[PDB]
Amino acid sequence: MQDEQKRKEIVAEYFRKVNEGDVDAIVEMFTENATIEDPVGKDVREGRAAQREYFNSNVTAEVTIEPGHLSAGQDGKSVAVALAAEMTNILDPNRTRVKINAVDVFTLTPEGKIDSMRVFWGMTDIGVW
Amino acid sequence: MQDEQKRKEIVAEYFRKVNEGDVDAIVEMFTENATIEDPVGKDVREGRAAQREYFNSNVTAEVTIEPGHLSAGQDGKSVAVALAAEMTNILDPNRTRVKINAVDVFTLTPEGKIDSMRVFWGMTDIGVWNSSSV
Repeated sequence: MQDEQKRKEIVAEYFRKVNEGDVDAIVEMFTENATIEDPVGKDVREGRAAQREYFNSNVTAEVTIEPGHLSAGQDGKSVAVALAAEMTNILDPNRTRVKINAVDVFTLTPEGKIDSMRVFWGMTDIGVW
Repeated sequence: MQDEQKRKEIVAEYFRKVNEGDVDAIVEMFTENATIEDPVGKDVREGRAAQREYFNSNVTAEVTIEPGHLSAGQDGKSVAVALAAEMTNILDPNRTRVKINAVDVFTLTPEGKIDSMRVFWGMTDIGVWNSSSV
């Protein structure tokens, strides 16, 4: 959306749906050709198949997100927000929960669909206990 | 810097120097043709010059920054951080401060210098806060 408030509300709803773990509902928030860059500097994920794989991987990892303040850009489409993500590695037989402190930047269409997400987190943004 | 900890330590210094009000020292942390886009979307300063227009008006605005956690990109150069910036309230200079909740994204050089900064904040990211207990 181009209205800041409404734009933020769509991102808030995205995090609610990540938390709910409902892949189909999450994927439908994105445009069909939306790109996801997670982490920033690795391979860009592009289109529906890649989104699906990425969100299945997140729900499988039992991700929970606690978002910080949602900041709007003044470009009619961006939202940027620091978050704490917690998740489990499904290959770890101890299923140990890890925290990642990340920053997400979204851009949205004027109809309110997400068309890019970039996720900043590095090796040194990961914590345990 | 390509090493995440080093890259972060540099941005940590940037905020320290901003809070110190030392325009000389701040401007220097940038490269010659660094772009500062603040706010994102009403772009886009470029150049050693406009970085002094920039840093001088921050000092004039009595800006203080409280950064949160510094996250790194895995692109060998980005740092991204949510912060709270407080400054003078011109509508009520003496009684209140304006607070903006923003996200900064920096990209840095392999030497340690800032090439770009995009500061995300909107009209809905501004609060007014009590400033004195007179």
